[PDB]
Amino acid sequence: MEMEKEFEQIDKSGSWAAIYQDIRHEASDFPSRVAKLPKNKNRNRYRDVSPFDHSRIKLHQEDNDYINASLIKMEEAQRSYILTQGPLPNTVGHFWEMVWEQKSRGVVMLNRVMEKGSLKCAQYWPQKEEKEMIFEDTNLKLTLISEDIKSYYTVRQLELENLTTQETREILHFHYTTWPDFGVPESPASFLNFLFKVRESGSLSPEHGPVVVHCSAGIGRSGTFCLADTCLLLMDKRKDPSSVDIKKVLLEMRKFRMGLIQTADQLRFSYLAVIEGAKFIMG
Ligand SMILES: Nc1cc(Cl)ccc1Nc1ccncc1
Repeated sequence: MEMEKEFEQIDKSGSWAAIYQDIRHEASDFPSRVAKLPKNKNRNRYRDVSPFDHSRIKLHQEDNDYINASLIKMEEAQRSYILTQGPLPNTVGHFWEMVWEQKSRGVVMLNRVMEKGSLKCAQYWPQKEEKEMIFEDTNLKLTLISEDIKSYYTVRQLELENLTTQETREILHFHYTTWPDFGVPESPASFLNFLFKVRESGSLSPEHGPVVVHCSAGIGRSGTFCLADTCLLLMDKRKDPSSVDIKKVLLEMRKFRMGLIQTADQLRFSYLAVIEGAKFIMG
């Protein structure tokens, strides 16, 4: 079926939970043996969220190459994304090592450091120009260059230096700051505006390594971001945009990381975002 009318048909019939459970039942199951080794327990935020072995990102280290991060490679859309958990106190250096080694231009953050009164990820970037951060375990330096605070999101320019080679690179930090502590946003308008700002920066384009995107577990909000982006790109590329099947795209993405889209409300919000986004692209 088309998307907008399949949408109204699920609303009128109130069957979002049943649709979402079908997706959970059909989703791929692949091994995640490296994630579950005992030496990696303190590298995982949640015991039930792990990268598959076949798609995990490897750190360029001979001691321990493990990080909780997955490469989502969308062949028809010609887009790749790295989805990862919010960094832990003991994995902030690994996180920036990955950004460096994978040649990423941008980092997309979809959570606040504290939500619901608890810490959802480490404070992993500097908040003042004159107070830079040094990660001694991975030999990297990170400096805040500039910050632009808007009503729904903040964009930061950062300098990452590899202290071993003295090479430097400019990294863009796109921070969506207004996702509610509970539920999903009422309108997709600010989320779509944010996605378009990331696109306009070049961070999603083939001349760079994959964008790094995270929330707290790296599957819920993060899944919503890449699902919406890929579906809108496919609608632009195909002769028949109504052929794009968001459930099929989500199941394809779940071949590369488990659990993408965590609730039926996030599924409905993803449909809403793609539907509204497809009108603005054209009007
Ligand atoms: N809207 C639309 C519908 C059909 Cl059937 C064919 C072409 C368009 N136009 C497009 C196509 C691809 N990308 C943008 C616009």
